[PDB]
Amino acid sequence: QTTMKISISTSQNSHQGVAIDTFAKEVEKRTGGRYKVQTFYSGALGGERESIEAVQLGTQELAFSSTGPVPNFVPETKILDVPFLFRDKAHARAVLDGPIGQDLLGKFDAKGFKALAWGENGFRHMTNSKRDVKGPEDLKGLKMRTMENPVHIAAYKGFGIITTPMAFPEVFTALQQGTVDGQENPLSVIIASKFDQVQKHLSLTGHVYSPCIWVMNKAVFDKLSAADKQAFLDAAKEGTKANRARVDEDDAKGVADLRAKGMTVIDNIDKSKFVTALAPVNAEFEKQFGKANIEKIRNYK
Ligand SMILES: O=C(O)[C@H](O)[C@H](O)CO
Repeated sequence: QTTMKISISTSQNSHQGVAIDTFAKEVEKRTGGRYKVQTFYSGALGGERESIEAVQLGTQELAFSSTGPVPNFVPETKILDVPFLFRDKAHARAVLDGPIGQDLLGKFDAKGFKALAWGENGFRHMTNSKRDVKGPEDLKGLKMRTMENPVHIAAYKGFGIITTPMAFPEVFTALQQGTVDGQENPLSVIIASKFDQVQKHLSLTGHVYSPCIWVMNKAVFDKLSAADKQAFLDAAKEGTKANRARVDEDDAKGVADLRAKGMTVIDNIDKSKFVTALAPVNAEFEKQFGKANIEKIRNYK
Protein backbone atom coordinates (compact mmCIF):
# COMPACT_ATOMS: atom_id res chain seq x y z
CA GLN A 1 0.00 0.00 0.00
CA THR A 2 0.98 3.60 -0.64
CA THR A 3 0.04 5.98 2.17
CA MET A 4 -0.61 9.61 1.19
CA LYS A 5 -1.25 12.69 3.33
CA ILE A 6 -4.07 15.25 3.19
CA SER A 7 -4.41 18.35 5.38
CA ILE A 8 -6.87 21.09 6.30
CA SER A 9 -6.88 24.16 8.56
CA THR A 10 -10.13 23.41 10.50
CA SER A 11 -11.05 20.63 12.91
CA GLN A 12 -12.00 16.97 12.41
CA ASN A 13 -15.47 17.91 13.69
CA SER A 14 -16.13 20.41 10.93
CA HIS A 15 -17.48 20.49 7.37
CA GLN A 16 -13.97 20.03 6.05
CA GLY A 17 -12.98 17.36 8.52
CA VAL A 18 -15.92 15.11 7.63
CA ALA A 19 -15.00 15.75 3.96
CA ILE A 20 -11.44 14.48 4.24
CA ASP A 21 -12.39 11.58 6.51
CA THR A 22 -14.99 10.48 3.96
CA PHE A 23 -12.47 10.91 1.15
CA ALA A 24 -9.84 8.84 2.98
CA LYS A 25 -12.31 6.02 3.71
CA GLU A 26 -13.49 5.95 0.11
CA VAL A 27 -9.99 5.91 -1.39
CA GLU A 28 -9.06 2.86 0.65
CA LYS A 29 -12.28 1.05 -0.24
CA ARG A 30 -12.27 1.83 -3.96
CA THR A 31 -8.58 1.01 -4.46
CA GLY A 32 -8.85 -2.20 -2.48
CA GLY A 33 -6.31 -0.98 0.02
CA ARG A 34 -3.71 -0.11 -2.61
CA TYR A 35 -3.79 3.46 -1.29
CA LYS A 36 -4.50 4.86 2.16
CA VAL A 37 -4.80 8.49 3.18
CA GLN A 38 -3.65 9.93 6.51
CA THR A 39 -5.66 12.94 7.61
CA PHE A 40 -4.27 16.05 9.34
CA TYR A 41 -6.49 18.68 10.96
CA SER A 42 -6.33 22.18 12.38
CA GLY A 43 -3.22 23.32 10.49
CA ALA A 44 -1.03 20.42 11.57
CA LEU A 45 0.73 20.50 8.17
CA GLY A 46 0.38 24.28 7.83
CA GLY A 47 -2.31 26.73 6.86
CA GLU A 48 -3.97 26.58 3.45
CA ARG A 49 -1.35 28.48 1.42
CA GLU A 50 1.46 26.37 2.90
CA SER A 51 -0.47 23.14 2.27
CA ILE A 52 -1.25 24.01 -1.38
CA GLU A 53 2.37 25.04 -1.94
CA ALA A 54 3.47 21.66 -0.49
CA VAL A 55 1.13 19.84 -2.84
CA GLN A 56 2.56 21.76 -5.81
CA LEU A 57 6.13 21.00 -4.69
CA GLY A 58 5.22 17.36 -4.10
CA THR A 59 6.18 17.22 -0.41
CA GLN A 60 2.58 16.33 0.30
CA GLU A 61 0.11 14.57 -2.00
CA LEU A 62 -3.21 16.22 -1.20
CA ALA A 63 -5.02 19.21 0.28
CA PHE A 64 -8.63 20.29 0.74
CA SER A 65 -8.77 24.08 0.93
CA SER A 66 -10.98 27.11 0.52
CA THR A 67 -10.23 29.30 -2.50
CA GLY A 68 -8.72 31.90 -0.19
CA PRO A 69 -5.11 31.42 -1.28
CA VAL A 70 -5.91 29.74 -4.61
CA PRO A 71 -5.59 32.80 -6.93
CA ASN A 72 -1.91 33.02 -5.96
CA PHE A 73 -1.56 29.70 -7.81
CA VAL A 74 -4.42 29.73 -10.32
CA PRO A 75 -5.61 33.26 -11.11
CA GLU A 76 -8.55 32.18 -13.26
CA THR A 77 -10.49 31.22 -10.11
CA LYS A 78 -10.78 34.83 -8.85
CA ILE A 79 -14.19 35.33 -10.47
CA LEU A 80 -15.67 32.96 -7.86
CA ASP A 81 -14.58 35.23 -5.00
CA VAL A 82 -16.58 38.27 -6.24
CA PRO A 83 -19.05 39.49 -3.60
CA PHE A 84 -22.77 38.94 -4.04
CA LEU A 85 -22.28 36.92 -7.19
CA PHE A 86 -24.15 33.81 -6.07
CA ARG A 87 -27.74 34.09 -4.81
CA ASP A 88 -27.59 31.00 -2.61
CA LYS A 89 -25.90 27.62 -2.13
CA ALA A 90 -28.06 25.94 -4.72
CA HIS A 91 -26.92 28.48 -7.32
CA ALA A 92 -23.25 28.12 -6.40
CA ARG A 93 -23.34 24.33 -6.38
CA ALA A 94 -25.06 24.17 -9.75
CA VAL A 95 -22.48 26.50 -11.26
CA LEU A 96 -19.50 24.62 -9.86
CA ASP A 97 -20.85 21.15 -10.70
CA GLY A 98 -21.78 22.20 -14.24
CA PRO A 99 -19.51 23.10 -17.17
CA ILE A 100 -18.46 26.49 -15.75
CA GLY A 101 -16.94 24.85 -12.70
CA GLN A 102 -15.71 21.78 -14.52
CA ASP A 103 -13.84 23.94 -17.03
CA LEU A 104 -12.22 25.85 -14.12
CA LEU A 105 -10.91 22.55 -12.68
CA GLY A 106 -8.95 22.12 -15.91
CA LYS A 107 -7.03 25.36 -15.32
CA PHE A 108 -5.20 23.65 -12.42
CA ASP A 109 -3.41 21.21 -14.80
CA ALA A 110 -0.96 23.86 -16.08
CA LYS A 111 0.02 24.76 -12.50
CA GLY A 112 1.08 21.27 -11.44
CA PHE A 113 -2.12 20.01 -9.80
CA LYS A 114 -4.94 17.67 -10.56
CA ALA A 115 -8.01 19.32 -9.16
CA LEU A 116 -10.26 16.35 -8.26
CA ALA A 117 -13.51 18.26 -7.62
CA TRP A 118 -15.10 21.36 -6.14
CA GLY A 119 -16.42 21.36 -2.58
CA GLU A 120 -17.78 24.05 -0.23
CA ASN A 121 -16.70 26.27 2.66
CA GLY A 122 -19.93 28.27 2.58
CA PHE A 123 -21.18 31.86 2.52
CA ARG A 124 -18.92 34.05 4.67
CA HIS A 125 -20.19 36.35 7.48
CA MET A 126 -18.63 39.24 9.43
CA THR A 127 -17.71 38.91 13.12
CA ASN A 128 -16.06 41.40 15.41
CA SER A 129 -15.44 42.40 19.03
CA LYS A 130 -16.43 46.10 18.82
CA ARG A 131 -19.98 46.72 17.57
CA ASP A 132 -23.10 45.42 15.86
CA VAL A 133 -22.83 45.54 12.06
CA LYS A 134 -26.12 46.49 10.41
CA GLY A 135 -24.84 48.41 7.39
CA PRO A 136 -21.58 48.90 5.51
CA GLU A 137 -20.86 52.15 7.33
CA ASP A 138 -20.55 50.02 10.48
CA LEU A 139 -17.58 48.22 8.89
CA LYS A 140 -15.64 51.42 8.29
CA GLY A 141 -12.55 51.62 10.46
CA LEU A 142 -12.67 48.02 11.73
CA LYS A 143 -9.37 46.15 11.59
CA MET A 144 -10.21 42.79 10.12
CA ARG A 145 -8.27 39.72 9.30
CA THR A 146 -8.70 38.50 5.71
CA MET A 147 -7.49 35.48 3.83
CA GLU A 148 -4.56 35.89 1.40
CA ASN A 149 -7.01 36.64 -1.41
CA PRO A 150 -6.71 39.75 -3.57
CA VAL A 151 -10.44 39.93 -4.47
CA HIS A 152 -11.50 39.78 -0.82
CA ILE A 153 -8.86 42.34 0.19
CA ALA A 154 -9.93 44.80 -2.50
CA ALA A 155 -13.63 44.28 -1.66
CA TYR A 156 -13.20 44.82 2.07
CA LYS A 157 -11.06 47.93 1.55
CA GLY A 158 -14.14 49.03 -0.41
CA PHE A 159 -16.14 48.87 2.85
CA GLY A 160 -13.50 50.97 4.61
CA ILE A 161 -12.07 47.98 6.49
CA ILE A 162 -8.41 48.06 7.49
CA THR A 163 -7.36 44.68 6.10
CA THR A 164 -4.76 42.26 7.57
CA PRO A 165 -4.12 39.06 5.64
CA MET A 166 -3.19 36.11 7.85
CA ALA A 167 -2.97 32.33 7.57
CA PHE A 168 -5.89 30.68 9.35
CA PRO A 169 -4.02 29.04 12.24
CA GLU A 170 -2.99 32.51 13.46
CA VAL A 171 -6.54 33.92 13.57
CA PHE A 172 -7.86 32.82 17.02
CA THR A 173 -4.84 34.38 18.79
CA ALA A 174 -5.12 37.62 16.81
CA LEU A 175 -8.79 37.95 17.79
CA GLN A 176 -7.98 36.97 21.38
CA GLN A 177 -5.25 39.58 21.75
CA GLY A 178 -7.14 42.31 19.86
CA THR A 179 -4.57 42.56 17.07
CA VAL A 180 -7.59 42.75 14.82
CA ASP A 181 -11.21 43.58 15.75
CA GLY A 182 -12.72 40.82 13.63
CA GLN A 183 -12.69 38.40 10.74
CA GLU A 184 -15.16 36.77 8.34
CA ASN A 185 -16.00 33.13 7.68
CA PRO A 186 -18.89 30.70 7.18
CA LEU A 187 -20.83 29.54 10.21
CA SER A 188 -19.22 26.11 9.82
CA VAL A 189 -15.82 27.68 10.47
CA ILE A 190 -16.90 30.13 13.19
CA ILE A 191 -18.46 27.25 15.19
CA ALA A 192 -15.71 24.67 14.64
CA SER A 193 -12.97 27.15 15.60
CA LYS A 194 -14.93 28.44 18.60
CA PHE A 195 -14.70 32.09 17.57
CA ASP A 196 -17.68 32.77 19.87
CA GLN A 197 -15.10 32.71 22.71
CA VAL A 198 -13.33 35.77 21.25
CA GLN A 199 -16.02 37.58 19.24
CA LYS A 200 -19.31 38.83 20.58
CA HIS A 201 -20.80 40.23 17.33
CA LEU A 202 -21.92 38.33 14.24
CA SER A 203 -23.92 39.57 11.24
CA LEU A 204 -25.14 37.28 8.46
CA THR A 205 -23.79 39.45 5.66
CA GLY A 206 -23.26 36.42 3.38
CA HIS A 207 -21.02 38.77 1.41
CA VAL A 208 -19.11 36.18 -0.64
CA TYR A 209 -19.38 32.47 -1.39
CA SER A 210 -16.34 30.47 -0.45
CA PRO A 211 -15.75 27.26 -2.47
CA CYS A 212 -13.36 24.55 -1.41
CA ILE A 213 -11.13 22.66 -3.85
CA TRP A 214 -9.62 19.17 -3.70
CA VAL A 215 -6.02 19.39 -5.06
CA MET A 216 -3.61 16.56 -5.74
CA ASN A 217 -0.01 16.73 -6.90
CA LYS A 218 -0.17 16.27 -10.68
CA ALA A 219 2.77 13.89 -11.00
CA VAL A 220 1.40 11.71 -8.18
CA PHE A 221 -2.03 11.61 -9.85
CA ASP A 222 -0.60 10.94 -13.29
CA LYS A 223 1.22 7.82 -12.09
CA LEU A 224 -2.01 6.21 -10.81
CA SER A 225 -3.54 3.50 -12.96
CA ALA A 226 -6.57 4.55 -14.97
CA ALA A 227 -8.90 2.75 -12.55
CA ASP A 228 -7.29 4.31 -9.49
CA LYS A 229 -7.40 7.80 -11.00
CA GLN A 230 -11.14 7.25 -11.20
CA ALA A 231 -11.25 6.00 -7.59
CA PHE A 232 -9.62 9.20 -6.38
CA LEU A 233 -12.02 11.34 -8.47
CA ASP A 234 -15.03 9.42 -7.12
CA ALA A 235 -13.72 9.55 -3.52
CA ALA A 236 -13.47 13.35 -3.83
CA LYS A 237 -17.06 13.55 -5.08
CA GLU A 238 -18.21 11.55 -2.06
CA GLY A 239 -16.16 13.83 0.18
CA THR A 240 -17.95 16.81 -1.39
CA LYS A 241 -21.38 15.27 -0.69
CA ALA A 242 -20.45 14.86 3.00
CA ASN A 243 -18.95 18.34 3.05
CA ARG A 244 -22.02 20.03 1.60
CA ALA A 245 -24.41 18.12 3.87
CA ARG A 246 -22.44 19.32 6.88
CA VAL A 247 -22.48 22.94 5.63
CA ASP A 248 -26.30 22.73 5.31
CA GLU A 249 -26.63 21.35 8.85
CA ASP A 250 -24.25 23.96 10.26
CA ASP A 251 -26.04 26.84 8.54
CA ALA A 252 -29.35 25.54 9.92
CA LYS A 253 -28.08 25.20 13.52
CA GLY A 254 -25.71 28.11 13.47
CA VAL A 255 -27.61 31.16 14.63
CA ALA A 256 -29.20 29.32 17.58
CA ASP A 257 -25.87 27.63 18.39
CA LEU A 258 -23.96 30.88 18.54
CA ARG A 259 -26.71 32.69 20.47
CA ALA A 260 -26.51 29.94 23.11
CA LYS A 261 -22.76 30.58 23.18
CA GLY A 262 -23.34 34.23 23.98
CA MET A 263 -23.02 36.07 20.65
CA THR A 264 -25.27 38.90 19.58
CA VAL A 265 -26.33 37.73 16.16
CA ILE A 266 -27.84 40.02 13.51
CA ASP A 267 -29.73 37.67 11.23
CA ASN A 268 -31.70 39.96 8.98
CA ILE A 269 -29.21 41.93 6.96
CA ASP A 270 -30.26 44.17 4.07
CA LYS A 271 -27.61 43.02 1.60
CA SER A 272 -28.54 45.67 -0.96
CA LYS A 273 -26.93 48.32 1.25
CA PHE A 274 -23.67 46.41 1.07
CA VAL A 275 -23.99 45.94 -2.69
CA THR A 276 -24.45 49.68 -3.05
CA ALA A 277 -21.31 50.43 -1.02
CA LEU A 278 -19.30 48.01 -3.21
CA ALA A 279 -20.48 49.44 -6.53
CA PRO A 280 -17.19 51.16 -7.51
CA VAL A 281 -14.99 48.16 -6.66
CA ASN A 282 -17.47 45.72 -8.19
CA ALA A 283 -17.29 47.71 -11.44
CA GLU A 284 -13.56 47.03 -11.48
CA PHE A 285 -14.08 43.29 -10.84
CA GLU A 286 -16.50 43.11 -13.77
CA LYS A 287 -13.98 44.86 -16.02
CA GLN A 288 -11.14 42.56 -14.90
CA PHE A 289 -12.95 39.18 -15.08
CA GLY A 290 -15.38 40.15 -17.84
CA LYS A 291 -19.00 41.19 -17.63
CA ALA A 292 -19.92 38.37 -20.04
CA ASN A 293 -18.37 35.82 -17.69
CA ILE A 294 -20.03 37.34 -14.64
CA GLU A 295 -23.46 37.34 -16.27
CA LYS A 296 -23.04 33.74 -17.45
CA ILE A 297 -22.53 32.72 -13.81
CA ARG A 298 -25.37 34.94 -12.60
CA ASN A 299 -27.84 33.60 -15.16
CA TYR A 300 -26.78 29.98 -14.90
CA LYS A 301 -30.01 27.99 -14.69
O1 LIG B 1 -10.71 31.80 6.73
C1 LIG B 1 -10.03 30.92 6.14
O2 LIG B 1 -8.80 30.96 5.97
C2 LIG B 1 -10.77 29.70 5.53
O3 LIG B 1 -12.16 30.00 5.47
C3 LIG B 1 -10.51 28.49 6.43
O4 LIG B 1 -9.11 28.17 6.37
C4 LIG B 1 -11.31 27.27 5.98
O5 LIG B 1 -11.15 27.04 4.61
